Amino acid sequence: EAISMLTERLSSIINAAGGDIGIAVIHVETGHTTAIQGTTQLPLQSVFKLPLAIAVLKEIEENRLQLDRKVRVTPADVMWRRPIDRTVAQLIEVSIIRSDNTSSDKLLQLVGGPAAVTHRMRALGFPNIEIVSTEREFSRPNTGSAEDLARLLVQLQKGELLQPQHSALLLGFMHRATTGTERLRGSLPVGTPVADKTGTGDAGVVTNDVGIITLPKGQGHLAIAVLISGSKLSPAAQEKLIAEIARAAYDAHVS
Repeated sequence: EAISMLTERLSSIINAAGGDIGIAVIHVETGHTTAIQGTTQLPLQSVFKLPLAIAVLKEIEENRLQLDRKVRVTPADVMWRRPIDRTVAQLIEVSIIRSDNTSSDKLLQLVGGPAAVTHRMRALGFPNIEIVSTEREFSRPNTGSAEDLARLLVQLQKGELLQPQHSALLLGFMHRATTGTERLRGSLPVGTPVADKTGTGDAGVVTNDVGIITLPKGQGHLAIAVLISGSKLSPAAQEKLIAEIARAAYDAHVS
């Protein structure tokens, strides 16, 4: 009866927030899905670096690239004040953890640009994630639906999306995410494992967080995507909306 009424409870949390809000909550093991505007494609900001990382790792899994390939980064590509070498793995690491824009654009460069990332998402079963711009170009947003992003995270958590070492590598990066620790984690009980990737537009124009919540005991995992676009609320109140949405989803699925 909790997973039952989660939708009504979530819709009351975001009431009067304005803007466009997409929510998707999927219990990984059973597939139980709760969504509000779950198929509306909304601006991703740095959340797009998660599809990017999967696109890069699929290049490696399809014998067109390797994890330890050295890549040269220069100040002309703008940590990056000297011409430095970084492995492909190190580029994914900094792109996921610090949302680093120089490394992300080099990774986009490696896989063939935004259209190639979009094609890979389609090939993997996520036709509602549209990558159209680099970070320099956006400096027409990259958009994605909450359900597509949540379903991607389900497959990542299940071991279906990537090889096991790449899945552990990417989730490890997402565990160490340093930019949105008061979003999905903000209202969860102490000791709840969370892997996530955030996205933030300047002055509260976009507040996003997507990730995987580990439930206690053997009650499973939650894939959760919250995309907030153009809300009237303060940045802090938008982050609190994500934290409370995440806690409501947790409570509904836990005993």
